[PDB]
Order: sequence, then C-alpha cells, then structure tokens
Amino acid sequence: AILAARIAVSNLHKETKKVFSDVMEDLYNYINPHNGKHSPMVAKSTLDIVLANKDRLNSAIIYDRDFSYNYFGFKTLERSYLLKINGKVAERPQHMLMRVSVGIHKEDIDAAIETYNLLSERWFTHASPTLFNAGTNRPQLSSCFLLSMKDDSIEGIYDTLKQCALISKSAGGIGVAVSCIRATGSYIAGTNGNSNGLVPMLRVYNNTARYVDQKRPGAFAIYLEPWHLDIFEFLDLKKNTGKEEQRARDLFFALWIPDLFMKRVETNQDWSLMCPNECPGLDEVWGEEFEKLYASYEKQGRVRKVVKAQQLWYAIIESQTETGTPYMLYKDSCNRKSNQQNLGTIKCSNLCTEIVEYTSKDEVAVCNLASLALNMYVTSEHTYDFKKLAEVTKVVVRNLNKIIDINYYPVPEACLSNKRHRPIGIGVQGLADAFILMRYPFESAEAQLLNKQIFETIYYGALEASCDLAKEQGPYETYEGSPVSKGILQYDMWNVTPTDLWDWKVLKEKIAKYGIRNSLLIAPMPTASTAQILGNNESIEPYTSNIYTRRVLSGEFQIVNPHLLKDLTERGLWHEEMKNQIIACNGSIQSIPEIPDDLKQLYKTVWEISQKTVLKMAAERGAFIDQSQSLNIHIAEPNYGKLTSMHFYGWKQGLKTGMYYLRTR
Ligand SMILES: Cc1ccc(F)c([C@@H](C)[C@H](NS(=O)(=O)c2ccc(Cl)c3c2OCCN3C)c2n[nH]c(=O)o2)c1C
Ligand SMILES: Cc1cn([C@H]2C[C@H](O)[C@@H](COP(=O)(O)OP(=O)(O)OP(=O)(O)O)O2)c(=O)[nH]c1=O
Ligand SMILES: [Mg+2]
Repeated sequence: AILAARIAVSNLHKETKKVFSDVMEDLYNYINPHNGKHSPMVAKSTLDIVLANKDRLNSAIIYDRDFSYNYFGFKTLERSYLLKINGKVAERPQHMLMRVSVGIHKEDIDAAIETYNLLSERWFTHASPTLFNAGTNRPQLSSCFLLSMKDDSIEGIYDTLKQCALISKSAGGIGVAVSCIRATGSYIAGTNGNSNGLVPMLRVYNNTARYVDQKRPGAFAIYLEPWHLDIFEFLDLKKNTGKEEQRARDLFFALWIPDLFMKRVETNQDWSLMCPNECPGLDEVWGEEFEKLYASYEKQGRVRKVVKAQQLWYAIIESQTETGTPYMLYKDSCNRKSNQQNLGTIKCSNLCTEIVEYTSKDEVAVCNLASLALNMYVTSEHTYDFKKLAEVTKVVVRNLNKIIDINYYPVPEACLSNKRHRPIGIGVQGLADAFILMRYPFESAEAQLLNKQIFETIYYGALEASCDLAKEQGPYETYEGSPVSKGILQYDMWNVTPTDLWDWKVLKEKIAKYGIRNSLLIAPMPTASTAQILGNNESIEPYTSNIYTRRVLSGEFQIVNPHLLKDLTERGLWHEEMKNQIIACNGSIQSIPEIPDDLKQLYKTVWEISQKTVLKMAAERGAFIDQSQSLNIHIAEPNYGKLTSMHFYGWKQGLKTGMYYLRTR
C-alpha cells in the first residue's frame, strides 16, 4: 500500500531520464509521427532559459522527493500530470515541478528554485491547469471564469455561448449569470412573437458542455436570481426524471439569492416573480437599493406571477434533496462584503462557488488558484508555525500575480478583467489533517481558535505580499475607491476584531502608503485532485472516513487513515481485525469498544460532526476571506426542516456561500 507507491515511483525512475534539461529537450524536440510536424511540448522560451541555466536547475532537483507520493496520488500524477512522448511518460514529478517553477518565474532563477523547493516539499500547490500548461506554448494557467450574459438577445446569447465554448476548450470552469434573459412567454418586439425562455436556451448550453469536453464533460454552473419568472422550471432541469426537452442534466445550478427573499420566506410573506424585460435592472443593484427597486415594480404591479415565498422555498429544498443542488449563494453578503463593490454589482460566483468577482459585457472574470497544505506547518512540539505559513503564503501570492501577466487568455474580455483588478485566490487543504496533528478534535474550542488563527495568518501574509508588490509595481488600476483604499479590510465588513496574533495596525498603515497589487486574494476551493495527489484531506472539511477503499486491476486496497494508524500502532492497540470492524461502521470508530474515548473524539467522521459548528467555523474564518469557500454540507438523513434549519443559520451567519453541494448517505 505504502510499498506499491515506492515500486511504482522506482519503475518510473527506471523508465525516464534523470537530467531535467535533457527531458525538456525531448519534449521540445517532439515530432508528430504521422505528420512530421514539429509539435513542441514545452515552449522554446522556457527551454532556452533552462539550457542557459542547466547546471543550477538540473542540480537543484532532489529525486528523493518523488517518493513522497502515495500510491493513488502517484497514479493520478502519471495519468494526467506528467507529459508523455507517444504514450510513454517522459517526465518525473520533480521534472514537472521544475517545469512549472521555471514556467512561472522565467529568468528569475532564484525565484524559480525557491518555488521548486516549496512545491517539491509540498508546502503548497498550484491548481491543475497551471501544473498542466506552465512552461508550455500559449499556456492557459487559470482554473475558473465567470460571465454575465452579454445581451438579452440572440446576438448576445450566442456570443456568450462562443465564449463559454472557447473557455471550455482551454480547460476553464465556468460560472454564468443568466438572470437578464427574458422569461418564457415574454413579448419579442422586432419579430412580434414571445420568448421560449430559459429552459430552451439552456438546452443549447447543455449540448455545448457535452460537445466541448477536453476528458470530463465541460462544466458550466448557471446562476439564477429567484425573482426571475422561470425559477420553478430552472430547479426542475437537473432532475433524472421528466421530459427530455424540459431537462439539462450536464449543467450545474446555483441561486444568487437576495436578503429580501430570505426575509419573505421566514416572515411567510408573498414573493413576486418578474421578467427582467418588464422590470429591468434588478441584477445590477443589491441590498437596500435592490429592495427599493424590487418594491417599486411590486407597487406598480409589473409582476408576471405571485407565489407564497414558502412555496418557492419548498421547491428549492426538494431540488437539493433529489439532486444535491442548487448551490446557495447570498448575493447581498457577496456584494456587501466585497473589495470589488467599487466596480458595480456582482452577478454570480464561479463553478465551485468560492469566487466572487465582478463581470459585465466587457469583462469575463478569471481566477488563478493555488492551495496551502495546512498539515505542513505543524511542528513536532504540536506547535503551529504561523510565521512560516505567512512565509509560504507570500510566495504563492507573488507566483499567482506573475501568472496573471503570462497567462494566455481564451477570450479578450478575460485578459482585460484580470489585468484591471488582478484578483487571485489562495486556498487550502488538510485543515482536518492539521487538527489531528495538533491533537485537536474538529469541534473542540482549540480547533475553533486555530481555525481563526490560520486564516488570520494567511490573510495577513497575503495582504503583506500584495502590499510590497504595489510598492514595486503600483496599485491595481481600480484600487482607488475600493474598501481597502478606504482602510476597510475584510474582517471590518464582518464587524470582527482579530485575535492579537498579528499586528494589523502596522499593515493597515503599510497599505495606506503603498496600496495593494491585487483586488482579492483568498478563496478556499475544492482541491479534489490536488489533495489526493499530496495525500491530504480535502480543503476545509472534516475527515470523511478513517478508511479509504478502492477496487483496482489487481484486486482491492483498504487504506486505514495514516494519522489514525500511526497512533494506534504507537498506543499499541492496532489490529488487522479492526480494519474489517471499521468497514461495518461505514468509516467510523465510535462503536469499536476497544479504543480510547480521546482518540475516538479526534477521528470522528463528517457524518458524525455538527454541521452547525461547520457553518460557524466557515463564518469565523470567512471574516478573513476576501472571496468565499466551497463549503459542502453533510447531512446523512435529510428532511425538510433540517435543510431549512441549516440554510437560515448559514445566511444569518453572513456566509457568501451558504452551501455548495449537499452530501448524503
Ligand atoms: C442550526 C443548524 C445548522 C446546521 C445544521 F446542519 C443543522 C441540522 C440540520 C443538522 N442535523 S444533523 O446533521 O442530522 C444532526 C442532528 C442532530 C444532532 Cl444532535 C447532530 C447532527 O449532526 C451530527 C451530530 N449532531 C450533533 C445539525 N448539525 N448540528 C446540529 O446541531 O444539527 C442545524 C439544526
Ligand atoms: C428571435 C427569438 C428570440 N428569443 C429570445 C431571446 C431573448 O431572450 C429575447 C429577445 O431576442 P432578440 O434577439 O432581442 O429579439 P428582437 O431584437 O427581435 O426583439 P427585441 O426588440 O424585443 O429585443 O427573446 C427566443 O427565445 N426565440 C426566438 O426565436
Ligand atoms: Mg433584440
């Protein structure tokens, strides 16, 4: 299990060259056998730099560090992350890592080697696209894009479609605000007919996601505000039951929900469905300005239908019960608590619901992501190295900022947006793993403090780097007029006062003289592929299991949690019988009578951990997060009241993203 990883790392080493620069030459020199077309697999510019510096570069690589990958982490590396020559891997992990670092840092060889070390030791990681394409010809290094529908017209709709198509091709995830498109049955002046509405146009988007699928199908998340008249239909179209023309199951679904709707639901008032043609401008305002405008149309009776707000609500909950979706975002908090509110109202988040960025017809938002491994900063004295964490966080910020400049953009609107506001999104993995390492259960008061200190540190480290860059490079163009320019920082907009761990007075004074380089910095994302690679538990998120199991070609694996295992082995209580005992407990200790009630607390599973405390923790770290978090909700046995109970708590806590996916048993 641990051994098979050693073998597979060694075989690979046996079947690839050892010299980094010589591997780079082979990739660059690659020739299409069918064709004779010289089809370089790294950019020439990267290779020149490598060859000009081959002694430092080749020498700096430490191939011991290939052996840090666990088995399935490695297999995944070999399947998608290591460049192949005619179906044979050419690249060692270390080789790809060096490629990524030279690819980001170019001629600054010091900066490159620091990054290689940091990466190769697994202090952090860049997201998959940037691992895939750094050091490569016309390299698309960004994970996600967000789009506001261009125009409420066929010219507009198919223009956006082409953008989504081009972004899909280049490996971008998409989030799209569709709320301006006019409702089913609304009048069309120039042809004197009526709109077929949202469903039939989303059907075209759905086929486009299927068609442009380079190996998972294209991923588009569609954003609807609940005042729009097609809402009930929009909740139907994910479901596995019903008419084909009424469905779009390859798409993803999210609600961009105003405060006003939530208040109507709890007070049990009436909700007014509208058409954006009839009642324009609702998505371009938020909070009180929205509510005044929403009320205005309502007093005029420009209202296509009215319903019990509690009727919509039930429609949403059954969707989540059946489908796991839609995602729950609160437009008012997102807008209220944004360093970008400077630029206008923000109409959607992205595919994974952690990114909150402005878009318009001239602007497709982007975000480059990397993630810090939180387990990494636990000392052997069970101390947490906040100083180090901020050390590494500052590197990441600079890297991500370098990415903005060298990225190749699939559409010009995205280039403009990204160099205008220079947002980035740093996230995390192994938040659970850190806790176990510090001997804190997830729900303990110590974990709840740690949680805040970690995210205070990262946000502190981040701003501090961004600040230095504004020193060297200057502020981003739209810095002036922003909350941060006005001395307001993210915790201030949540009305929180930081722990005394870091001196914000200093920083708020550094930022006042120089400004910052990046409009936004922090956004915990899902990390599904990158956490499996590095063997850390997903982003935030309690441990799912003490046991991970997998049927492979040569039978099965049953990998007990490494953190648990070292501890039972130590407190000499480990047995092979306990392995099969756990499986019956579906991942859980708690039942096994032979195990310490101290350990049992520490390795409690996700299905056995308070979702309220989860929400409370998101909210507490949320105050140190510029953007949002891809927060799943685990409720084994859902019902109407539970989900309702959960959503309102999330909302009242002031979460920008109340729920990402709903997971059940
Ligand atoms: C306020 C709140 C927030 C989020 C949330 F998910 C929920 C419930 C739907 C949610 N229901 S539940 O998951 O089935 C559940 C229901 C009841 C209990 Cl006692 C627990 C529980 O979760 C796991 C262990 N605990 C403490 C819950 N989390 N924490 C809690 O006290 O209840 C509530 C009541
Ligand atoms: C022409 C057409 C438009 N539509 C939808 C797309 C948009 O939501 C909306 C407007 O389409 P447009 O292309 O704007 O139609 P138009 O310019 O002729 O009308 P207007 O002067 O009212 O702008 O109607 C259909 O659903 N089916 C159709 O066949
Ligand atoms: Mg028109």
